[PDB]
Amino acid sequence: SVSKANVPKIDVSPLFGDDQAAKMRVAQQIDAASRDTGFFYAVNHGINVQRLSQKTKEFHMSITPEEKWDLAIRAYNKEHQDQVRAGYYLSIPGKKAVESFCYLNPNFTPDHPRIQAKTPTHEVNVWPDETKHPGFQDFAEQYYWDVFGLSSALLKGYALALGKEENFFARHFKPDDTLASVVLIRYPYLDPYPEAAIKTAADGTKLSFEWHEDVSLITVLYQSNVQNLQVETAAGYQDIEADDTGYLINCGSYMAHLTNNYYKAPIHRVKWVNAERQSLPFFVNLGYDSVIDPFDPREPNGKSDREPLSYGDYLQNGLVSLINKNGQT
Ligand SMILES: CO[C@@H](C)[C@@H](NC(=O)[C@H](CS)NC(=O)CCC[C@H](N)C(=O)O)C(=O)O
Ligand SMILES: [Fe+3]
Repeated sequence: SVSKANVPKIDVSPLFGDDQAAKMRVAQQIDAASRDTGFFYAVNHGINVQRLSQKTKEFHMSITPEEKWDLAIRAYNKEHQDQVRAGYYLSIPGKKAVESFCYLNPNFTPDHPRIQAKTPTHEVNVWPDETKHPGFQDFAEQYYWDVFGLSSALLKGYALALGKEENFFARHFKPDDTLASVVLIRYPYLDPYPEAAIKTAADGTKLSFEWHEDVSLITVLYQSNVQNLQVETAAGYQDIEADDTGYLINCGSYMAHLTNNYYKAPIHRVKWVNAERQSLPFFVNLGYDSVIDPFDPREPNGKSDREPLSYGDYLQNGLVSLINKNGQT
């Protein structure tokens, strides 16, 4: 009834090493995948995803309602005016099923110059009490760095794929200032599952989250082995198979901008599934003042009629618009 999307499995291990020819062969596969459905699985990525899953499960299943208010973002807790991005996003039983915890760069500390300046989109992370969640903060911060590593390698692949030197994106993706986020999303099993938490697409498909493009350079996603994603193709919406051993990778609308839509931000959506599962994105965001000059890999002189857009500008307005379009998560 719905056809399977072409989502290749790409061994990205050469992107960590020094074999330039092998790196170019990976880059070709990323180009291919980016020009086709816009999705691929990164395999041989080196990340312990089963441990991520386990640690995340321990957290979601032990956090209490009291803790969630204490950690809640501003949209749920008016007292937490600084928490626009980082913290807990509550469920609303009977209305909204999904809940999550988002955290930013661990280097956004109280002394960070961007935190001092109160620059939008920079926040100091909030964490649960260590005795209630032993090891969690340390685990999560280390995870950030492990997926940051993977991400840097991927960005070397995308840069090569676009005819650039391998540090073309990665030079703007830096430990000290990246706006990248981790979200630890819980999609619950509910019996009965409230109809109010289920959206219906124009084509009749039951959804948890409507069609959209990502607010990211690239999105680096772990999920449970429960099929849920669809991508819009010329042949209609197609199902993206689950693979809980790989990371699902796609471009966001910043990459679209930079490449003049050579690498499109694929339009996708999340089907409603009544299952207890995890969706753990890392949104690969650059620095607040990062600007890459837009170019066009299909044009002889490489020139584009797109204007430079700073990442911070892109991100703050992106995140607002996505809430407007698709609802407060
Ligand atoms: C596969 O979809 C994934 C990534 C997940 N969806 C999302 O995470 C959605 C749409 S990409 N993203 C968002 O809602 C943006 C969140 C940004 C975050 N609060 C930040 O401050 O950086 C899900 O709904 O399971
Ligand atoms: Fe998305």
